[PDB]
Amino acid sequence: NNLDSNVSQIVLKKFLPGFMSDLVLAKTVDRQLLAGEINSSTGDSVSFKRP
Amino acid sequence: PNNLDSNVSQIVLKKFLPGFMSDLVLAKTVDRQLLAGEINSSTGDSVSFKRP
Repeated sequence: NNLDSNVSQIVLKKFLPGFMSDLVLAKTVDRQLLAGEINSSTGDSVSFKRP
Repeated sequence: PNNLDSNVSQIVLKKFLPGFMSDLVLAKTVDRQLLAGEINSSTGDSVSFKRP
């Protein structure tokens, strides 16, 4: 009868897994042309020529 | 309050973007050796080949 004070409420130190997404578009778009071209001197924007 | 747009310059890089084009198969397939070099100064503007 009334043994509640003997036991204690415990929370385990385990995190349940969640939801994750995948990334494929960032690895396919071109990144070599616009690589470091925007500097302190260049400013806000940079431009490329057209054929 | 800061207005630093006159400390920089607008730069146009020296690179060209790709464009478009098409393939050529009709030029390669048709015959070219028969008519090559036959038309010259002494042949006017036409030359003929016989028939079987």
